[PDB]
Amino acid sequence: TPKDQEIKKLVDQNFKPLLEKYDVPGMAVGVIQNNKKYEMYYGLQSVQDKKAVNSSTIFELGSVSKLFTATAGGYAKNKGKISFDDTPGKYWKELKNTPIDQVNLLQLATYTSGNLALQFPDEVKTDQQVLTFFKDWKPKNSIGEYRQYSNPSIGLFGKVVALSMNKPFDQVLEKTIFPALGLKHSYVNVPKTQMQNYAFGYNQENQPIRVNPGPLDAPEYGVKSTLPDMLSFIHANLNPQKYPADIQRAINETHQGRYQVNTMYQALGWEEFSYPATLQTLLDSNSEQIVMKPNKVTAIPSVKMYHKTGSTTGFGTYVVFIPKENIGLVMLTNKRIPNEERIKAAYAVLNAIKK
Ligand SMILES: *[B]([O])([O])[C]([C]N1[C]=C(C([O])=O)N=N1)[N]C(=O)[C]SC1=NN=C([N])S1
Repeated sequence: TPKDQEIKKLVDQNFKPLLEKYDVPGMAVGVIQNNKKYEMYYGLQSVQDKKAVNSSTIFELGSVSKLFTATAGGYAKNKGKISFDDTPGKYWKELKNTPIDQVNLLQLATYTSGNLALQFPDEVKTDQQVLTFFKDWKPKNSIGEYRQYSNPSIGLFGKVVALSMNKPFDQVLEKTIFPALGLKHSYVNVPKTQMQNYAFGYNQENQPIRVNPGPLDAPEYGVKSTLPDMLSFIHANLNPQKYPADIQRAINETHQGRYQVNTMYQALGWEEFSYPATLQTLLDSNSEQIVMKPNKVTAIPSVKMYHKTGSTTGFGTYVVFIPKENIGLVMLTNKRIPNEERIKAAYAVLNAIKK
């Protein structure tokens, strides 16, 4: 179809120069419009092995993994396994009647506990250390009033969701969430038969690097996936009514905005904006003030759009979809590039595609 060549030209125009500007080994860019998928692959999945990026290449999603954690939370909530008004001590019994047991699950998933930073303390490694950290936790800012983007906040949320489903979190995604979304090669732990498809990341000095195990790493940033699976995930977010009710209600749960900070609406995992959104509005969601510092939230849009950036030391990820236009884009790179470049390139592509 002529649309195949129209999308290929737009992605070559906006995303391909990023490979030479930032010395990116490999990249996969996908566009889904009107239920049609368009996949563009560039460069090498592995420099040592000289493998081209293809439809089987597995990328580290980074913070985009939080979208699957939120989907799992919306799945357990609509099945009656959890209520977003419950507290973690109801499911993690060792946290019963502790200060952290005063924060509800929605506040953990939306980073409003009032005293949780971007990362765990460096010395928090083992599972006993993670439990000790939450048992010793004490509140600072008023609970539910300040948003500070936090891995441990949503990591505890995913830990609680796994406990309510009576299965480990890796099985929550790989056995229930991933099959319900129709995903074929998305993993929390990549099996040995898929290591040949697991791309290597590359740091600023072009050395190979792969994400390391960390405290609650799976619900925070430890999901790996391919471009076709991520396009299927965007399709599920673009057309939730075409999926069974259990996963349909889970997707709808992640689309409801819970509060707003300036022009950004914080949904479950996703970042929500009023459509049409200016480029600066999407860029402001990446600013140091929003990402690294606490911000007072404001209580609560008809036309909406959503996006989420994700990164590891050697990978960059960006997903975005517009329900009114029935269009979405996925960017996967095996070298971390500035988030503004990911947003700008996807903004120019989605706006130049014919309706
Ligand atoms: B998420 O992407 O927002 C989140 C925060 N983050 C970290 C970085 C980075 O260090 O490049 N960019 N955004 N991502 C993470 O916490 C995972 S970072 C890690 N990379 N390798 C590891 N062993 S941990």
